[PDB]
Amino acid sequence: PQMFFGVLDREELEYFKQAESTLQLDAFEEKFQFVTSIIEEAKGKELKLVTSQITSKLMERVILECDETQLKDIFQSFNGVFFGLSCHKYASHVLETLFVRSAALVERELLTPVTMENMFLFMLNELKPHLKTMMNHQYASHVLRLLILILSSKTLPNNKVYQTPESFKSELRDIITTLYKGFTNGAESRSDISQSTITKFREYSVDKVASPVIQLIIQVEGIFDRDRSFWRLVFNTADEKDPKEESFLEYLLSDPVGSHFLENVIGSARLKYVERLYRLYMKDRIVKLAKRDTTGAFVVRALLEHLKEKDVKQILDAVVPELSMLLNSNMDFGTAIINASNKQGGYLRDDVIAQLIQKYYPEKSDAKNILESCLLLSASTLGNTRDDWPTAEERRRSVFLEQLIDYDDKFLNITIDSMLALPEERLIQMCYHGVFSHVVEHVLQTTRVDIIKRKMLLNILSKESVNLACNVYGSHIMDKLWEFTAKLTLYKERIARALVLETEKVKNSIYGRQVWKNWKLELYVRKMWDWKKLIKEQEFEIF
Repeated sequence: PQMFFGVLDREELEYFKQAESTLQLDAFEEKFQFVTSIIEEAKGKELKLVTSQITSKLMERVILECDETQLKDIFQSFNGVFFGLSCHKYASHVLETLFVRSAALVERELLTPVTMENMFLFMLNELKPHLKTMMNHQYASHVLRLLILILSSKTLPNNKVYQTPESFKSELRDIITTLYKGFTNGAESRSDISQSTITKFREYSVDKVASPVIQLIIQVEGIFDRDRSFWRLVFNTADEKDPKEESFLEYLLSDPVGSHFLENVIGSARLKYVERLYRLYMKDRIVKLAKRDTTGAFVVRALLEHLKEKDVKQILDAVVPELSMLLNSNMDFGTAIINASNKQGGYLRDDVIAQLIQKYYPEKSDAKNILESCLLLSASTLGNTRDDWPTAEERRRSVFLEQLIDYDDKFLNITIDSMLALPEERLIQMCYHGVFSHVVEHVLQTTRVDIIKRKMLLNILSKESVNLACNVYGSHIMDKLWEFTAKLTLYKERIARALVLETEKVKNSIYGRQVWKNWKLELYVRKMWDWKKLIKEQEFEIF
C-alpha cells in the first residue's frame, strides 16, 4: 500500500554516497560524531534513503552503528509504513537489520532492570492485518520469517539468540492464529474446512517463498497451540489412506522444496503423526525413496532418526540389503544406517558390515584400498606441488573412515592392509598430510592390532622416526608409537636410538621436544636401566 516516497537530489545523493565511503574507510571514536551527523542529515529523508538502492546500505550501517536512543529514533521514523517497507527490495533488508538490533535492545530492557518493546509491539500491530499477504511475498516473507524467530527466541540468521519478554509470547500467538483464520476463513473444526482451502494450503508447502514460513510455524506452533492445527491443515489425523493426501505426499517427494519441507517438518511433528505417515504411506516405498537420493532419501533419514524400535527395525530390514547400491553417491546415508543399526543394539549388524565391505573392499579385485574407495586418495590433495590444503570433503571422508574403523575390527584390518598395499613413500606422504595423518594415527590401536601387522607398520614408520617427530602431524603418529610398540620392544629400542641420535634437532623442535617427554627419553639418556623398567611396566599396563 505504500513504498514509493520520492527520490534524492543530486546534492543529497552526492552527500550520502560521500558519507558512506568515509564510513567504510575507518580513518578516525570520533566515528560517532560523524555517524550522528549523518543521522542529522538523514533526518526527514529516512524513507527515501531506506528505499533507494544507492543509500539502502548506508542506513543499514548507521543502524548497526548508533546509540540505542538513535536506534529507537529511527525505528520511530518508520511508523505507519512498516508493511510497505517489507515489500520493498531494499527497504526490506534495512528492516531485517533494524529488527535484529531492536531484539537485543529489547533483551537489554528485559535484563537491565518509551520502551523498545512497546515501539516493537506497535509495529507488530500494524502488520497484523497484512500477515496473510506477507506469507507469499518474495520479499516480505523474509521479514515475517524473521519476526517469528525473534518472538520465539530462536537463533537468528544475521550463536545470536536473545531472551524475549512475555508480551512476545502473546504476540507470537496472535500472529500464528491470525494466519490460521486468514487461511481457514473461519473457525472452528477440521470439519468446517473445505478441501478447497486445505489443498490451497497444501500447494503452499511447495512454494519456494511460502514453504519456509509454513515450516517455521509448524515447528514453533507447539509452544502455545497443542492442536497442532497447522500440521492438521497439512496432514490428516488418522487412520486410513486418503487418495488426496496420498497423491499430495508423492507431490512432496517429487520435489526438492517439498522433500525438505517434509523432513524438517518430520522433526517437529509429534510421534503419533510421524508413525501414521510411515505406517500408512511410507512403509512400502522405502527403498524407492532411498534410491531417489536425492532428494527423497533425506526423508528416510529423518524417519530413522525420529522413529521407534519396531519401525526403524522394519526400515533397516528394507534398507541394509541394498546398502552397497545406496552408498553410490553419498556416504552420509551410510553413517545414518550405522547410527541407526547401533541405536537399536546392533540390529542387522553383520549384513551392514557385509554391505560396506561390498562397496569399499570387494574381494573381487586387484586394487582394493578403502584408501581409494573411501578417500579418493590418488585424486586427493596428497602432495600437490600446488600448495593446497586438504578439502572439507577430504576431512568429511576421513571421518567416515575413522568410524568405520571404530565400528569393527574388520575395517581396522582392511585399512591397515590397504596402507601396507601402498607404495611406502605414499604412506609416508599420508603422515605429513593435514587430515590424512589423523587417519594413520587412528589406525594405531595397539590392542586392536596384531603383531605381524604392528611389526609391518612399525617397519615403515621407523625408517622416518625423527622427520616424523619434528613434524606438526607426524609427532602424533610418533607419540602413539610409544604404546603401539609394547611387546615389540626391539622396535622401541630402534626408535629411541634413532631419536637420541638426533638430540639437538629434536629438542628445540617445537613438536620434537614433546615426543622427547613422552618417550621418556630423558630417562634413556641418564638412567637407561630405569627406562627398561617403564617399558616392562607399560607392557603389563596394556596386558
